[PDB]
Amino acid sequence: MEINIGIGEQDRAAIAEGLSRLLADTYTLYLKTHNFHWNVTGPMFNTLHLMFEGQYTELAVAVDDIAERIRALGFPAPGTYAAYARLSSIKEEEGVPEAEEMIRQLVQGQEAVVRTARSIFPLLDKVSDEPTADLLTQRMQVHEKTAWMLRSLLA
Amino acid sequence: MEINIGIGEQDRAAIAEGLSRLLADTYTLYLKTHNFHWNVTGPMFNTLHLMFEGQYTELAVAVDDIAERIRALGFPAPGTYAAYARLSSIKEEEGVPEAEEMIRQLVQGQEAVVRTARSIFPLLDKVSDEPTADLLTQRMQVHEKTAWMLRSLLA
Amino acid sequence: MEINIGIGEQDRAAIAEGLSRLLADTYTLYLKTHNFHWNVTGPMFNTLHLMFEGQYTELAVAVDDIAERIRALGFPAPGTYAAYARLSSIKEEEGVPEAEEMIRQLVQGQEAVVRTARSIFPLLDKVSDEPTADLLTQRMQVHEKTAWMLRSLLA
Amino acid sequence: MEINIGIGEQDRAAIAEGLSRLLADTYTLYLKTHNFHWNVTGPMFNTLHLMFEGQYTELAVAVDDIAERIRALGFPAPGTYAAYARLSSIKEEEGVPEAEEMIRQLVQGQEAVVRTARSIFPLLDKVSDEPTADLLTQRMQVHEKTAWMLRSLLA
Amino acid sequence: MEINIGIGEQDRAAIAEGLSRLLADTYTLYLKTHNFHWNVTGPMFNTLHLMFEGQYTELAVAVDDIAERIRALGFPAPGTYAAYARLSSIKEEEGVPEAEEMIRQLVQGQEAVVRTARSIFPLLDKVSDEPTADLLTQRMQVHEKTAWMLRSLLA
Amino acid sequence: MEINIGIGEQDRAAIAEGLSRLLADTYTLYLKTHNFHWNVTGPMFNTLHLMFEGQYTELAVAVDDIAERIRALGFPAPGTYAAYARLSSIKEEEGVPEAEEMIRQLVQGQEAVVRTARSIFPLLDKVSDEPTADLLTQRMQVHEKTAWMLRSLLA
Amino acid sequence: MEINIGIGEQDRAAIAEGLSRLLADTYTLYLKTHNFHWNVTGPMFNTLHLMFEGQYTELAVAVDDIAERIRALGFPAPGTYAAYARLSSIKEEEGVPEAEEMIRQLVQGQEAVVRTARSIFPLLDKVSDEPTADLLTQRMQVHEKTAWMLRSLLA
Amino acid sequence: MEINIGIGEQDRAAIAEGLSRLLADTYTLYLKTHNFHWNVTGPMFNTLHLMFEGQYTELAVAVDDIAERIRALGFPAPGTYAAYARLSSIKEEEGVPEAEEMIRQLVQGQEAVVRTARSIFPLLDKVSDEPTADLLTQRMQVHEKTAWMLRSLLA
Amino acid sequence: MEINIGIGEQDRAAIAEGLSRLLADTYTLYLKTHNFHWNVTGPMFNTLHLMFEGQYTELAVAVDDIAERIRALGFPAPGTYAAYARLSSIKEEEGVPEAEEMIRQLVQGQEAVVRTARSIFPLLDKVSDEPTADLLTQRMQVHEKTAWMLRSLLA
Amino acid sequence: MEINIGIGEQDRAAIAEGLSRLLADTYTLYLKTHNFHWNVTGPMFNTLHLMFEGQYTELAVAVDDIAERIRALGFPAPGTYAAYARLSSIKEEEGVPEAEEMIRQLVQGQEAVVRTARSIFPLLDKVSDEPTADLLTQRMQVHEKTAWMLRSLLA
Amino acid sequence: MEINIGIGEQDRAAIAEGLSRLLADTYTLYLKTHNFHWNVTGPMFNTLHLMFEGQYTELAVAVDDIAERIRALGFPAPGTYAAYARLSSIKEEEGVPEAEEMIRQLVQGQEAVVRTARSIFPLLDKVSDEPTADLLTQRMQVHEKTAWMLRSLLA
Amino acid sequence: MEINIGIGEQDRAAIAEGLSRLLADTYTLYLKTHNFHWNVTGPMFNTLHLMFEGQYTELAVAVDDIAERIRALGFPAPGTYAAYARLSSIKEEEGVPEAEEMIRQLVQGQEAVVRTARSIFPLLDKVSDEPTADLLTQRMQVHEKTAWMLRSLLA
Ligand SMILES: [Fe+2]
Ligand SMILES: [Fe+2]
Ligand SMILES: [Fe+2]
Ligand SMILES: [Fe+2]
Ligand SMILES: [Fe+2]
Ligand SMILES: [Fe+2]
Ligand SMILES: [Fe+2]
Ligand SMILES: [Fe+2]
Ligand SMILES: [Fe+2]
Ligand SMILES: [Fe+2]
Ligand SMILES: [Fe+2]
Ligand SMILES: [Fe+2]
Ligand SMILES: [Fe+2]
Ligand SMILES: [Fe+2]
Ligand SMILES: [Fe+2]
Ligand SMILES: [Fe+2]
Ligand SMILES: [Fe+2]
Ligand SMILES: [Fe+2]
Ligand SMILES: [Fe+2]
Ligand SMILES: [Fe+2]
Ligand SMILES: [Fe+2]
Ligand SMILES: [Fe+2]
Ligand SMILES: [Fe+2]
Ligand SMILES: [Fe+2]
Repeated sequence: MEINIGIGEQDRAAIAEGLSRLLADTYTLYLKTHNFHWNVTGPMFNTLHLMFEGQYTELAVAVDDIAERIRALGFPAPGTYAAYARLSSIKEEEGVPEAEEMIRQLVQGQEAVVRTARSIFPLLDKVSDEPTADLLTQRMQVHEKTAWMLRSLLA
Repeated sequence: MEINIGIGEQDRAAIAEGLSRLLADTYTLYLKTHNFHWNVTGPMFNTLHLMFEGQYTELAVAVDDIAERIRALGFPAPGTYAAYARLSSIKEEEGVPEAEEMIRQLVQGQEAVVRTARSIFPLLDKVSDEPTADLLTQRMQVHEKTAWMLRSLLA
Repeated sequence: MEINIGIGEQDRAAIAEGLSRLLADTYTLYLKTHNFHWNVTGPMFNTLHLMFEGQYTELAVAVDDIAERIRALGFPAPGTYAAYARLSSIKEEEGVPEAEEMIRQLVQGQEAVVRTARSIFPLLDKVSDEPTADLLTQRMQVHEKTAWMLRSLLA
Repeated sequence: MEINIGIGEQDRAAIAEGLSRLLADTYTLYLKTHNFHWNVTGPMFNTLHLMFEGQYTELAVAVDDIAERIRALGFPAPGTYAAYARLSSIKEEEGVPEAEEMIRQLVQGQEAVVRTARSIFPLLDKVSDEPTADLLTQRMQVHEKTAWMLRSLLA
Repeated sequence: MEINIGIGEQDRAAIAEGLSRLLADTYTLYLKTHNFHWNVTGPMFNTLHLMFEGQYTELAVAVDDIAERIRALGFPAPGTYAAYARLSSIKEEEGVPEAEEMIRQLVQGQEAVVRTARSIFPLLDKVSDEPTADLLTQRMQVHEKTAWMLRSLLA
Repeated sequence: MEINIGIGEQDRAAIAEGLSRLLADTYTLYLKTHNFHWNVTGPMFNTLHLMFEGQYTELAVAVDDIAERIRALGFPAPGTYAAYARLSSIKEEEGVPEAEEMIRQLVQGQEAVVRTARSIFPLLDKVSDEPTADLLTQRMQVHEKTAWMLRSLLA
Repeated sequence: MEINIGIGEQDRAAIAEGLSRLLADTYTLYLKTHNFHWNVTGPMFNTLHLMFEGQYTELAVAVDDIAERIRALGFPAPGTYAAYARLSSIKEEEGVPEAEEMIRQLVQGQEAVVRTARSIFPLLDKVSDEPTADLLTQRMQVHEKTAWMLRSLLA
Repeated sequence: MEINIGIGEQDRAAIAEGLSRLLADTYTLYLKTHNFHWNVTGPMFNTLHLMFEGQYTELAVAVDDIAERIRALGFPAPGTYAAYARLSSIKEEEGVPEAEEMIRQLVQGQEAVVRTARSIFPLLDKVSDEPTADLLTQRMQVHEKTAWMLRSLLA
Repeated sequence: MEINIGIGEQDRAAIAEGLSRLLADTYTLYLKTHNFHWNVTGPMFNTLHLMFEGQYTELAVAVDDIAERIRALGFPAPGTYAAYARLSSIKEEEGVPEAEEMIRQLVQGQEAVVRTARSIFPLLDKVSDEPTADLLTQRMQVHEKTAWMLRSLLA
Repeated sequence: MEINIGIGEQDRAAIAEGLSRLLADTYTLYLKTHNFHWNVTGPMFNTLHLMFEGQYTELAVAVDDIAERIRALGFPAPGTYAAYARLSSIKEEEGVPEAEEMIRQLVQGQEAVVRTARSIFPLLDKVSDEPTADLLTQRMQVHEKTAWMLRSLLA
Repeated sequence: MEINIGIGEQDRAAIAEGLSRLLADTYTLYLKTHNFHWNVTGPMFNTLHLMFEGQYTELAVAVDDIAERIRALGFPAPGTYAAYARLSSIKEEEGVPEAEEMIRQLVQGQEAVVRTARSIFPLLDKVSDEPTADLLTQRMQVHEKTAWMLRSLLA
Repeated sequence: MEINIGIGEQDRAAIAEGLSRLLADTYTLYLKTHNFHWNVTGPMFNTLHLMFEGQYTELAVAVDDIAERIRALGFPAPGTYAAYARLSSIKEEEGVPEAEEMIRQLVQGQEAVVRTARSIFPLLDKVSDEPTADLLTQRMQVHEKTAWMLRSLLA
């Protein structure tokens, strides 16, 4: 069926491409958060184990909402290691850093998702894609709150 | 009691008339979805009976939130067959189509409501009615997602 | 597949037409109750806003139960403005009455549905359709209880 | 201790005999629906697996309500394969039919239960046993609704 | 407001008087069951304490339903020691019987309420008050089942 | 089996005597609250119908706690119309007052229970029955708060 | 579609034959337990009515898991009176024994299912079917625990 | 750690200052609503006791959410009597008005919060702080809905 | 309506003034705890953020219980910054202390409420106001427990 | 840091010692009840298995509340076998009594805890430890109620 | 701190390596199932969308459990795209297959995980690691069951 | 009654002897964990207070499951201080260690329970006691997981 929702095929494709970057970033942050949740040690084990669990749990829902916005726009959602490693702007950590370095990396990762989302807005303004604009806003709200919570631990 | 929320009486009346068409479209889609939920038949009965129940259940909430934004703006909310037929841009199915046709009509229904919501955004462009704009957006998200789920069934 | 439930084709169709009128009254009353819920004002707003909410929420379930008794009997359930306006015996209200008058009409509404339900029991005398007799009975109980609670507000 | 509920010993014994048949049909249908729930295959596996799950789950309460009405009437409730195969009128299926045939046998199964319920009302005409009457009524209504939903799959 | 539910004042008043007797019996049984719940002793304390608790909890809702059927019929619901002693046919117990006599007495209690219910049906023959007939049918269901459970303890 | 909880038999029997008055007062107020919940009418019906439901629901628990404290002191708990009419200091209402009068009587009912409770404290202090003293305190808290809400309606 | 789970077809068939016996035994104990739940009488009625309900409720889940392990091994699951009376090794009770004998029959029924499970392990060890061995282990845990609870009543 | 969320320290501090006024208004209205909840009298006591409870409950969540957006922007959140007194624009009531005056003062308090929020948007449009704008918007939607409900009581 | 709960006007008024100080102390501790919840930083952020949230959530309910006991005594509940600044014995904090200092201050705050409540017992014993005495006792228990938990963090 | 809850080191120490006896008694009774829960046999198995489970579950919460009152008083809470064997007045049982002897021992254990509790009120009379006195009273309430339920089984 | 759980360091390392492959396999199947959940289309959309959600939701729990068993054995859990790509034996799917081919791929995926799990048992038997063996068995039970449900759709 | 479950009397007795050591160990660890939950102080108070509560809560269920396996094997379950201090292999701590030492002892406690379980498996393998073997496997899984979480805090 034709898709008649007030955005042309070429603009939908372009929003889908930006959202694909956002998805890869969110999913990469999801796995890293899940990773640090397993692997963190030291006197903050209990608090960071729990904190990270709440974060990756929220991220899993976000991954699903971002992907399904892509589907609503008429495009398949990417979902492989290869696609996400290419599309993602988050630094992957292959070892096991100390707790404070895990915290910093996760702070940076929240800001990376925010940065990716800020890059998509001018496009959304130009085509007046209000639903996608609201989704980006919610993600920034969540990632900027999570950033305050994480960095507060470092003071 | 004087209403002082930063939108003038004339402005609020135009917005209320906009939302009144959204409401009527939403309510008309509600009943059509409820109809098809009762009357669909075929090997897709169980999944369509259920999917349509989820849709009209969500729409019952939406009509109430729309009706009550009208009231917050200071105007009665319409609620009769006569006033919805007048305001509704959706054509009702008086018979019982095949299941594929039901699905096709419900996709068109979602798109009809998205259309009505887009027509109201300029009204707000002047007056700084952020709450109504968010409501229009939330409705576009829901209907654009439901469009995807419905049409995916055709493929 | 043939229907073999101890009721013949001609009878099932007659009972279906009966319930189609009960459906139409229940739904029209549902919409009016939901209407008054939005638009009532005065010192009884909170109590009436809440009472009418409870009422239309119950009626939404009743319409579904009535529609699906129709399908059980082997006939389509009606569900459009035009079909309900034809079949309905409910006094439509297009304006916004004072609170006391909303209560009064809502009382008459309950008694209208009771009346429609009573109009159907003779079709079940010779036929012995106990399920429909129980459905009719339950609606009478609910609508007569609601009539008491509403008219008590006037006294 | 004497049983004094307004029904004579020979009347109760006779209603119990009839409910013993209803129990045996319901239980036989329960087992068969559980059978199909496990063994059905084909593209409708997910919908029928769940649909048959919902039905046998409801029938598990039914068999218990029927048995305990027999105990209320002051007689033992039957509960062995031997007693249920004697009393049952459901055609038992020893193989694994295709999905469409599983559905038809369950449509018949519902109609078989309704038929048994109807054969019991005359016993109650003479004696005024309103509880048992309402039990047959509610069983008739569940099975007739279930039969609508099952046969809607075949069109 | 005129009450217009298909039962005239004179017939409504006769039913109300019948229900007032049923309300008084149910309530006197509620208090007796509550009494025994507190005062029973001996090896069956735990099982009877609990069983009786379940019975009086269900009776507390029944009195409310009966009383409110009387209001629906348009008459006041009795609620004083004086009025219940007058209307009630339950033999009050002023001492503390042994557990087995408590049980036998609560069996008689159940049968007594059934007896009162069985007496009201003729007033309904003439008038066709289907909601009230269903109320009595339910109460007979509950007390007859309860009577099976209670007397089973004595064998 | 002997009771050895730090209170001699005759002191326990005196405490139970007071608690029997408190019980009878609580149950009488329970029934009158239940009565007014059924029978109250006028503009306040919804709010009073509800408020009295919360009150009698609470009192039904209190009745049970008072009765079981009597049991714990080793005495039977009174539970008949005759014992409660004798023990109760609450004047019953055989008619149907206006709503403002219902409120008025229920306010005084709370104070009647507080008065019975206050009379028992000197005995509790004398024999140092801390649990009963705490129970009476809780009832006074509840009844005094309830009086404030009732009488707030009259201003 | 091919089944490739580390167990050859002939070995899976032999596992399915053992589980078909386990299934029939579990379902037979299910019906018997359900029977005794209905029909038991005497001073232990309340405790045995509830204890037997817990058991048959858990057995209903068990028959579903056993059946579906058969399905996962690639064979249809037996589900008729004929198949179960043939595959089952538990003597059914056609009558209504005393409470003490019902308990005894149920202890032995637990041991009967355990005995059938134990006969299957040498096969499971030979072919290394770890999931089925765990399923049998879980059944033995439940049946041996239930045996202890039942026989504890007789002492 | 640096804060890199797309907004420079200077604009963040000014957004923080505007939110501090929003927080002080929200919290002052919270306490006043709590106050009126405790102290309102008259026939509308139940309705407003409950209504004001719902309002201050919601407002307690809102003060948390505003305070934590301030923290996410990198500034401390004010939380003292002195600070909220300096920062709030809401008239404080040192006595106990009549109910109508309580309603009117709370209608104005909604509108004052809405007005403080409208004063903040210019700053956020110039800086594309989408999360804070959504926060301001939700606050407006709630207070404007609350103002409809409250003023509706007066008519 | 007169207040008759066994305590004269003058005594009730002196109790209300004591409870007014208790309320002011509790609300002031409530806001300071909320303040610290928002603004604490350092490696204990997560544990203190959560701990302080549990504390202020509990104090919100205590605020409401203290104020409503004032009302039950027949006096209006104070609730404004002016009243609480006048009545409160708690040292307020206008900056953002280090985590260890926040803890120590919250310990002090617990002890200040205890101190205020201890100051009120002499009056309660002379007049036998048992409910208010139980209230103070519950507050002292809660605050002395919270003090153990807070001060345990310092060790 | 320092403890300023108005009791004074020497008295807190005396009260802690008494609560240490209470804790030891409560915990010894917890284990004994748990022991009888596992080991009881005979016709009362189900009822006492469940009843003893209800009791030890409640005691688990009580040992925690008693221990933490000791901590609130500024002293460590004992918790080893050696300590509890020293502080405890409860008669340890090394075998498996008959059911009736199990009940009798548990009655005696409730009374042992009551007796220990009563020995502590004098340490409090001088000192004004309202929270500890309330804890003793709640424990006495629970154990005296449990004593009634237990000994009711013997009568 | 030393790990003393009855398994030497070298064997723990080797078990951790096998579980790492299981983890990578499980997580790759997680993402693919999640991918097909977003991207599947056609008449089975609703059923497969739901079915795949159930599966990936379960797999998300399994990835956590497998990783935390690796942590209990004393070794870091892998969690990056590069590490899973290296360890995983699952075939990635970079496009959007037809629904029948999605099904067949997920069937194969279940079998691949089962195959990885079977490869680990030999090591588990040399060293008696019961918990890890039980983990492998549970995973095999889940995936073999899922395999049946999936391939049942193809038939 | 004869216990017939495939294990002879001397073997069951030897299993019960091993499970009695396990139980004693589990119970002792339960009390020590509860002890440290009360008495731990320092900046980790909040996180260990909570962590230890989770552990001791789970150990109370384990205590119950191990004891009831002993009962199901036909032997009494030990439950006294004297028997547990004799059967148990865990060092009792009679003081209040520093937090890190509490963690250390709790790690060793988990490993002590594992060690006791390891000593029992050879017997279970010899006689093929599958249920007890699964119970020990679960206990090893829980304690090895807990050992990881505790020692992760030390690092
Ligand atoms: Fe975890
Ligand atoms: Fe999804
Ligand atoms: Fe439905
Ligand atoms: Fe609404
Ligand atoms: Fe609303
Ligand atoms: Fe429906
Ligand atoms: Fe299933
Ligand atoms: Fe049952
Ligand atoms: Fe009780
Ligand atoms: Fe009611
Ligand atoms: Fe009601
Ligand atoms: Fe009770
Ligand atoms: Fe039952
Ligand atoms: Fe199943
Ligand atoms: Fe309140
Ligand atoms: Fe917060
Ligand atoms: Fe937070
Ligand atoms: Fe309140
Ligand atoms: Fe148990
Ligand atoms: Fe605790
Ligand atoms: Fe979805
Ligand atoms: Fe985890
Ligand atoms: Fe605690
Ligand atoms: Fe247990």
